[PDB]
Amino acid sequence: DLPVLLTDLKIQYTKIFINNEWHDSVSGKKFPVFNPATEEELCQVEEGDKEDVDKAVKAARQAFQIGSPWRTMDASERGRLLYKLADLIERDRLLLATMESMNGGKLYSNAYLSDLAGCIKTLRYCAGWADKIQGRTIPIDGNFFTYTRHEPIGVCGQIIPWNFPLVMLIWKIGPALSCGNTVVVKPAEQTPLTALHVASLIKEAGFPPGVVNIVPGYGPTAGAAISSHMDIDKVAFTGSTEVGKLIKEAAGKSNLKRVTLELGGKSPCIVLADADLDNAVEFAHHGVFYHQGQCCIAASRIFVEESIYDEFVRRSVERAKKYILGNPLTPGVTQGPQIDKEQYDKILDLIESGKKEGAKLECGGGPWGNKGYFVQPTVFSNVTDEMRIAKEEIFGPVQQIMKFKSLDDVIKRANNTFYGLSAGVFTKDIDKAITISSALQAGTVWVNCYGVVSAQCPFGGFKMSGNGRELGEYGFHEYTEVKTVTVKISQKNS
Amino acid sequence: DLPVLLTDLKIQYTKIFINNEWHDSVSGKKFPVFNPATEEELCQVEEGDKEDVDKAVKAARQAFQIGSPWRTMDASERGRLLYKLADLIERDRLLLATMESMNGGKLYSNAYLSDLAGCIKTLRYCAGWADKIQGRTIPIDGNFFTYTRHEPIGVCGQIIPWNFPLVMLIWKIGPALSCGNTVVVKPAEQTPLTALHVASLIKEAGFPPGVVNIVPGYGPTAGAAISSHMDIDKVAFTGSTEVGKLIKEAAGKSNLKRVTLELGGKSPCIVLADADLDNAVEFAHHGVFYHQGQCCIAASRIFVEESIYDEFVRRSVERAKKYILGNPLTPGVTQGPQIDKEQYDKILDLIESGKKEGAKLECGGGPWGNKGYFVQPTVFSNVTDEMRIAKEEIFGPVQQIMKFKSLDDVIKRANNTFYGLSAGVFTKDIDKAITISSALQAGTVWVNCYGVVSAQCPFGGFKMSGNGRELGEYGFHEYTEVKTVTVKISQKNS
Amino acid sequence: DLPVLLTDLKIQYTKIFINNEWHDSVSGKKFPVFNPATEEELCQVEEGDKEDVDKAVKAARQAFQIGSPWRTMDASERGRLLYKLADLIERDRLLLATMESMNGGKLYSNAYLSDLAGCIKTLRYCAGWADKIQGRTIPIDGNFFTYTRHEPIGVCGQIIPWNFPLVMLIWKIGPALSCGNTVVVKPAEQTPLTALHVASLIKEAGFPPGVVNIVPGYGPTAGAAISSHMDIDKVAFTGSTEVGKLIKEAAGKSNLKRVTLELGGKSPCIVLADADLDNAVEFAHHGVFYHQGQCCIAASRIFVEESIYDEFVRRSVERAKKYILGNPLTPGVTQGPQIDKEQYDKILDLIESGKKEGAKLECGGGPWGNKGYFVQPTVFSNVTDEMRIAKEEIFGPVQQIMKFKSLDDVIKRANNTFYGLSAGVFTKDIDKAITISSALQAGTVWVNCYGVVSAQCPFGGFKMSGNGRELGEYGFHEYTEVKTVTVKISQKNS
Amino acid sequence: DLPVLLTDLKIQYTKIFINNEWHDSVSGKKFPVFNPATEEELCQVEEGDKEDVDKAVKAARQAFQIGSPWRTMDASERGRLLYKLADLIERDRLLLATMESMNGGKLYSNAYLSDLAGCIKTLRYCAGWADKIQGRTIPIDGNFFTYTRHEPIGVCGQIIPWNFPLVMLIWKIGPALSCGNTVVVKPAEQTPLTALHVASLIKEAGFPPGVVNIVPGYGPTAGAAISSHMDIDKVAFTGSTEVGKLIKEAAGKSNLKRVTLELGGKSPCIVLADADLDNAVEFAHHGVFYHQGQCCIAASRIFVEESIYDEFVRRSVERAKKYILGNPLTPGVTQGPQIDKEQYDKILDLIESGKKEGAKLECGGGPWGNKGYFVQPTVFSNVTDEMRIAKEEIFGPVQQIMKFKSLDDVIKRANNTFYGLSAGVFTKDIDKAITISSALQAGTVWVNCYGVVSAQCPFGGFKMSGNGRELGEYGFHEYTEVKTVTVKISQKNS
Ligand SMILES: NC(=O)C1=CN([C@@H]2O[C@H](COP(=O)(O)OP(=O)(O)OC[C@H]3O[C@@H](n4cnc5c(N)ncnc54)[C@H](O)[C@@H]3O)[C@@H](O)[C@H]2O)C=CC1
Repeated sequence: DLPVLLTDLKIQYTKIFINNEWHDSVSGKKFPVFNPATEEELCQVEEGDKEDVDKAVKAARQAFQIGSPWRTMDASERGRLLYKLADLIERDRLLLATMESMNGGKLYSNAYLSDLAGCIKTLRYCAGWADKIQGRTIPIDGNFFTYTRHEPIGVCGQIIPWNFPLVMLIWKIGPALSCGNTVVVKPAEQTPLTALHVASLIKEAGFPPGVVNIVPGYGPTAGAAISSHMDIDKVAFTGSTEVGKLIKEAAGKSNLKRVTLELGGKSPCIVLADADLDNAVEFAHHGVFYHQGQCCIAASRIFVEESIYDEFVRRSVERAKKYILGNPLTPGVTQGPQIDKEQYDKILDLIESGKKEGAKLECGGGPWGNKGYFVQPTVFSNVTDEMRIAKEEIFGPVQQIMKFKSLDDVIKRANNTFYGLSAGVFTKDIDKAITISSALQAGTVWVNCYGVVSAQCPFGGFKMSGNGRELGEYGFHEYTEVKTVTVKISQKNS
Repeated sequence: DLPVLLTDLKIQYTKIFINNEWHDSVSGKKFPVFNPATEEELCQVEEGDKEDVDKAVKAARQAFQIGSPWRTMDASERGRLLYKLADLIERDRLLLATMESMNGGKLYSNAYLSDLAGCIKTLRYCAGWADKIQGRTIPIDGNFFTYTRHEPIGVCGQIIPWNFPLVMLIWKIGPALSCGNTVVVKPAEQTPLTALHVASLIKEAGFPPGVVNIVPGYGPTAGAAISSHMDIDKVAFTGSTEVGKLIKEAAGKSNLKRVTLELGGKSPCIVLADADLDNAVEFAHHGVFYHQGQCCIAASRIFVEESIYDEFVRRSVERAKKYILGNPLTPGVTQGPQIDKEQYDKILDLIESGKKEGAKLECGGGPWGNKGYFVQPTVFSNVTDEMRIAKEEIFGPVQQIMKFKSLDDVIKRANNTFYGLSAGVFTKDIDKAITISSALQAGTVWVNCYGVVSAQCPFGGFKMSGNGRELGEYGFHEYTEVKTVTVKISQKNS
Repeated sequence: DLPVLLTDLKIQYTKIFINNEWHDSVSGKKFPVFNPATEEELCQVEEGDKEDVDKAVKAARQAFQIGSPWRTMDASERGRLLYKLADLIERDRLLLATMESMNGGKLYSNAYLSDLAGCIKTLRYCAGWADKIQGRTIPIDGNFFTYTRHEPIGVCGQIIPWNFPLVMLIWKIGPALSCGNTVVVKPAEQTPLTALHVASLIKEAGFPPGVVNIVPGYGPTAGAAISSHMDIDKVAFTGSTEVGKLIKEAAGKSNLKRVTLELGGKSPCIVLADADLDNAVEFAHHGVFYHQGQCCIAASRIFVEESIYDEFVRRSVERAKKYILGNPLTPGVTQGPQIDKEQYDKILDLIESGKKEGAKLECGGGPWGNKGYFVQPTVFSNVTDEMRIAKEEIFGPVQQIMKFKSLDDVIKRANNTFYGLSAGVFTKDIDKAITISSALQAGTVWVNCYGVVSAQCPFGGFKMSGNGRELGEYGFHEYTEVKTVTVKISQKNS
Repeated sequence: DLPVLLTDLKIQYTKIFINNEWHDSVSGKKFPVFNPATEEELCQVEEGDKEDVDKAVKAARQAFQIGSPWRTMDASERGRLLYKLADLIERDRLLLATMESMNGGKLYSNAYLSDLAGCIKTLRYCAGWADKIQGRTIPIDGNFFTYTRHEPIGVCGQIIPWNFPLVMLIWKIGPALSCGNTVVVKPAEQTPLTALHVASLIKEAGFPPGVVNIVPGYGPTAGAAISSHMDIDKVAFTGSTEVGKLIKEAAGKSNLKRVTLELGGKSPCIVLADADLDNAVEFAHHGVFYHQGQCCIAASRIFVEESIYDEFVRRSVERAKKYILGNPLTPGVTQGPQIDKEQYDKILDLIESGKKEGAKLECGGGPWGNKGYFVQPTVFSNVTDEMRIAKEEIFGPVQQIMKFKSLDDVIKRANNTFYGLSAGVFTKDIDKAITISSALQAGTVWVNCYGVVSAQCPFGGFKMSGNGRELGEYGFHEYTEVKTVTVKISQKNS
């Protein structure tokens, strides 16, 4: 029972954002934006392509020039702007929470309580680091005085998905701006609206023109323009592994720009006999079914000891049947829609393979409703390692429960995947928890919990689930360029 | 592989060490050094007093002068000397292990396998840090370029006890020399010999004269001279809390020199129901009975759940009766003597109080042998909080086993002490281990183990068990002085 | 031309602050507070003694209990309260700036532009660190999992002077509270008012009761109670070296509490031939004459090359004669009064010694006015090393200008002092600047500037000018206690 | 006058190195290795291709398995092996110095004094970090205990050039092995011999089989196999920018392996009026002409103030004419040959363009000798920005001297390049040095020096001169994978 927007929501910002002003698309074309729940068109946004990006890049490069406000400005002041921006987002919390819920098909409660809270907390965390990005002074051999500067890199192209459009945005700009970089953000073609509102707040907060630029458009057009641009120093991507390979490839052909990928995963869970079953069942459920299972950190594969396998499956099903599919703005709705028809069809396709390959359908396993892209909360059991649903990322409300007996084997089964974004370990024994977590090849390992991401902790992936960390102290290292200054002196003294 | 010294050991270095040369005592007086096992006199060492210290200090200050070899020398090279010294100690491992065992009354096996191994590992660890003590460059407000230098402090007075004369020495000089400090070491009046041999190796390794100086003597004479000296920048102490208060007091009256104390403790152990009893019993036993219980980290108070109290007491006693008291140079002797008659009498005094105050004597509880200061391995049970043996540090082979029922209470009972050097937690549950360890007010908390100190981990104490950390990354911070250099510039750029 | 307080200032908070509520003095006695300019009594504040401290300590200890709001509260939230407090101070900026100016005898412009700005910036800096105080995970030898927690120490007694009552307060509480400590602050007997107003803002900001406690009183009474208290874990002092020695001494006799001193200095300046004389003259002037030269970082001794000695003296005098002594609230007044009659008499005493010992009085050199403790801006030249004015800290508007010829000599002359809080180097040559700054034994060395302190840079002193750093990353290390948790595991893997 | 090898050098190790044993090429084919000075064939080495790499990778992966010696082994012990290896290289210093000089066409004195010294120093530096690669413990929001492990990545493919075959090798394996990675090294097709000898020392030092593997072969064959291999986690490259783009591209198509590039540069020098001309001339000369100008950090473009332009050119020429081209093993020879005919022709081609495009040839400008690939030390003056010799990397003994007048302009001219590996600033003014160095877009900036690389300082490049740092504290961050372990607890306490 949360406060809803008193007025009716009325979209305003639907244009390209360069030098803290609203540009039209160079082509003049505009793409539509729909509510995934109602399939209704909300508005049309300016369709950005290369020409638009080239403008944004030249604005960002100009803003990054030596002697510009952004470079000369105090580190403390950069954080002050980030902290003001957080306050502006907190002010327009109902507006954004509503807009995110409509556009992203995201439960309003989650949108208000998780996403908007996450944006504020993270921005404020990032504000803190601004004037705490310190270099080093090295006691080098010889009569020399050596010191390093953790400078900003420069123009950073930043590509975000549709699953958490706001949170994902702050994860990009927050660290980047804190370190003193200028950014060219390309939001998803599905979910540009939320980001564009923030662009207005960035102007209002008083960020120098060109520091933040936002170019809404399609992936192959605008996104490719960023990945291959010759004056972009870094690219930051979050999306399918398929595209991540094109981003890194296009970065190689262009100007060897720096790369941070945050790709999807088939994140496994291991539930040993000695485990709080309710804890494990609830967190594993939340892990895989959060935001219609449209999380990179989805608890896809859930390995369970034989002794407690049947009991786990029993509880996981009854929990999954207590969902009410409908409009995310509607109070009482506990599950929302998929983003678009592409995911909808993909998820249903993998659900069919689960049946065809002969996994036991415990519940769900089909679409819901005439209107909207709604998928029933599905649960598969007796799943094998060589099934499509136990290999490919689903990115929908589908849970796979699998049994094990040997601890050594299940760890190797869990690690047997090109992905490795996260994992979950559920046990009371310390030795087990520490050793298992050390063995698992995951970027973030949760013990007796799941999906616990915060601003302070660094979040990334092993193998083909990422190419860098995004948060915490270590996340800031990848938005800086380390210059080494070695000065000759007459005599050195320790 | 326990090789014993083929030849009979013959002492050589028994003199004051200043400017890498052997001085006599200014007074001319000499104190004796006995074997605690046989009570035989080994030799007489030069008795250092203030005049001797004043010489050592002026040598150290000279060696620390701006432009001296030690200051100009590369950071890498300081580590190279430390690493060479470790190799020299490894060469003379049998010589030192034998000498330590004779002088310190220390089991030869432990002396060879623990102490000598510890000296080498630590020196080599400290060598590594030499050229990795880096400062910072601050992104300060205004048009300024700020940077910090983690310089050495200067002349560091270093006072060591008798329990681990070698290991304690390396813990002082290793970090100190790595950071580029000069040291004036005062070894214990009981155990100077081991340290003096190392002094020869420090010369052989090619340390500049004056960098390391060693002044063997008595505590109130030489030790007080160090604590109150007007040209000593830092003092590093390890001994009784009684004296620690005099060191800090004398530092206040003199020149506000920096202080790091490493005092004794009444370190408790908490053994919950869900614990590997054999693991707990063995580590708790080792904790309290290691080196005749002459460790600062002795498991004095051992709290046990009611359910497993009697069983724990049963196993702790049978383990304690399997000791063979005798000469520590005999390899199948499993327990050695106390250092001197002072400790011997003190330990017996506290054992009497245990009986008088009405604690149950399970085994031991009396002296052993005609010759040597040997105390029987004693075990008390049904011990209360307001007993002398449950409050005062014994520093002898005496174990106190106590029962609890409430987890919240025993934690407060454990913390209810002015000491707080270490603690021990024995449980299988993670939540318990983490929470209990967080609650306990101890410098080092061991989970399902005890007495596990290494070079990499920082070791110190809460409350009146210490005033600083000595090892690891953090231990080096206390042998450095941070200079801040702020340079005015025309224009700043991030 | 600054905004002045529209209303007339009316004091309100004049009582002891414990558990976020206003207590009376246990004795019932009250000490007066005067305006140093007019010698008028402003009000009377409750006089705190031991009984009052013992209350405050028990409130702080209660607030630091395991499970209390302050301990359980998120690190991010501790910073949020600190950031709110900064906003509250920014709101009541005119109120505090006026109150500080009246009570402290501080130029309103400086009070508003420097002090109040400094309080906000520092609090906001300290807010940032709250959730960025990270421990370590050590790759220790053996099958163990080691990690460290940078916990808060606990109850921290904090003693502040009268020169910058607000700024000095924030330098204490800011880092302390950020790390999660509870504080018992004792403000100066001269300048309690400013601190007490902030106490109201600390309540308003919503800090848990007992976290911050303020006990105004006299030094030997309340201050001694803190220094020797048996339940205070740390003491933080800033004042005379005389008392610093009593603080450390009383800490030794009590409970070996941790100590950070920030004492006075005889901070020297070295001005080489190749220097922007106007830059050097202006900064050296500002250095020694800021806030009536009542700074710990006062440019007492100013060494100048022979070639430019006479020219420097000439310009330093004409600058010093352009001061208008009067009420600091009066517009146009460029210099204010000394804090009390004690300093007034001390400063005049040292001015007499300058004449008696035969230093050339260039200007000033006497008192001013019938009312108020005003000293004329004095300048001495042809000053020698063995003069009282070239040794003892004056803490008044008196400048000593001295000549040199050898660079090596003047460095040794500069270092020839028990003090070493700061220094100043004025040259165009890099080699010179770096080498000289490396040679000087000062906590903060300014190059072609002076008195440039910020929140980001760590500020302390060498030798008898301090016992720790207060700001920056390193300043926070001294408000934390490092717990080491070593967990036994079955098998370790890198 | 250095000690030369007493015996005649006789090659032994000329085979593929997998699991610490000598394999033949799967194909059976062998490529020759020539002395660039004499053009004589030294020997034939086994020609590695994919099949050989696939073997090496599977050996490395096996050695990296959880529970293997390399993973379980103590961090301290990994450094001990690295330190032993350094000692073995120091023992075989004359052997390697001679072999490097013969194979690499490298001045014996430089080979012995620089390269072999560099290998030892760096290995020993890297040994130090082994047990000092610490993670963090985050004070995360919520009741959780978060900690990070800086684990090794895994199998690291490492590709080295021919210019400094030994030093470049240690820069790869040293950090990699210290962090606990297994490596598959591919040495240059020109210079495999030196690396293979070290492989014998790696066995002798007692590194577990499979930890280090070396596969000599051609770039497009073996190198491409590494860059596109599906079980290689990281690739580390050092060579032409041309190939760097293929490495990153092949990494995108394969398994999104991590990438660190260390490409060439057109590193500029800026010499202001106020500069020690002899210092500038000597360092700028050394910078561009070191090892026949076959350094990535070559001082290609040398900008000089108008006032001192002619004088600089005058001194730079007379210095360049004092070179004696011949066999690098011959005493008195001051310049050696280029590596192969490819570089030889390329360098001569660019020298022709210098004449054709109308740059003033001051000296040299043509080949030397009938035998060997010797190029005359060439100097161009009156060089413009749009010349081939002022844009393309030459990688030969050719110096370009250019004039400026505006400081602002020359900085933009210096930064106007896709390269940015290093730079050089020569001035006495501090403000100038700091500001200019801050403005320049170079990975390493030298002030009043050039080519001063050490193990402690991190070395890399901006823009298209690199994709990471290789040395110092920061260099180790790129041979680690950060796992985040978040544990749910009942109650959190700070
Ligand atoms: N760095 C500085 O601020 C310098 C201090 N002074 C001032 O000169 C006066 C000399 O009187 P002192 O009693 O020496 O003051 P002090 O030097 O200790 O003054 C600093 C503050 O410490 C506290 N304090 C004073 N005496 C104390 C004691 N015995 N134990 C614990 N805390 C104590 C009081 O709150 C006082 O305002 C003070 O007003 C002092 O502030 C003189 C020279 C330099």
